[PDB]
Amino acid sequence: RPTFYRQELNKTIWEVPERYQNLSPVGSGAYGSVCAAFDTKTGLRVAVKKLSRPFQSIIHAKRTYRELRLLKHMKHENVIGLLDVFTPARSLEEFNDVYLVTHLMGADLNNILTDDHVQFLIYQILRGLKYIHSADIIHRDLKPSNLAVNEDCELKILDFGTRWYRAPEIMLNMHYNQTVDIWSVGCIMAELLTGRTLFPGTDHIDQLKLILRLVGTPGAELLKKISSESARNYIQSLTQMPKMNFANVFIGANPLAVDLLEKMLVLDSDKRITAAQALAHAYFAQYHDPDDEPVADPYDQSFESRDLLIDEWKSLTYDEVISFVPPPLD
Ligand SMILES: C[S@](=O)c1ccc(-c2nc(-c3ccc(F)cc3)c(-c3ccncc3)[nH]2)cc1
Repeated sequence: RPTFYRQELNKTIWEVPERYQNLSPVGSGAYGSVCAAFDTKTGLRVAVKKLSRPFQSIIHAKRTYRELRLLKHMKHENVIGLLDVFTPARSLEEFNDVYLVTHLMGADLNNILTDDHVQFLIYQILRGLKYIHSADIIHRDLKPSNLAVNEDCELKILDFGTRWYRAPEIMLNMHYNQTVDIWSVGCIMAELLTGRTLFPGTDHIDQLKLILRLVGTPGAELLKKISSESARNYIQSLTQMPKMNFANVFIGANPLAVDLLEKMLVLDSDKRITAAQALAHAYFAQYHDPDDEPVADPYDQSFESRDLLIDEWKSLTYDEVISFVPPPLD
């Protein structure tokens, strides 16, 4: 049990342990706020996030539990990791605030390309996605602002609080699998290669039109898989557009990058390349190492189907804080 100290940070109040110093607001929001800090114990610069109204309601309580559970499970170089989780509370009764700690990251993919850089960045995203997907976890909202990158060009996936990077199947809500994330990677890789948003739709309808112009309208095989009567009708009522040749769209780009893009941006999710399969694509020949692209321990998401009371979620959250085991010093 450490010693905490208070201080007001941009309307937001903070009560962190002594080891953390020089809290400097990196931002704030409805979610709460994130402060840059110096970890006196390790000497490393960290990011400390205070959740706002963690247990204001059952949904909030559950979201709080969900985030903590996810963060505690992630142990991979290309995925945000939990350096520490703490609360000023001395017991469950007083338990009302949650602070999460991780290594400070300098910028995001938005803030920030040569082909070698695209290769290295996409390689790392895919390496992180292989790990996440092996634990039956789907990001569902991959985008540049969710990808942290430091000065070494090292990347970490995070989230897991916009439609420009969303797979078409999950933007209308048929069935979807882990590859919705692969689609997002495709949109991201395209943007890094061209410097422009691949599908900057004004809304979901416009978004879909933009996508179909590139990948072509659904073929007969894909149509046979659309259970939604209305969606099936709409799609079939549209202009029958031919699939463009990506080489003709991404002119001048590495032919291998073009090939990968064509394998990632496929409408039929059943045929979309997976993260593991993508890692072995020739485009990453310079970085791919089958012996160093680990999968994750099994992840128990059964809690997602549970309907509990606010007090019960708060309590489950409290236990997760208490049981937290710090990572080996780096
Ligand atoms: C919903 S809003 O757009 C929003 C923006 C940022 C964050 C946000 N949460 C974190 C953050 C901090 C510690 C953790 F353990 C986990 C996440 C960061 C962070 C991580 C590394 N370096 C600097 C800042 N940014 C949360 C919500």
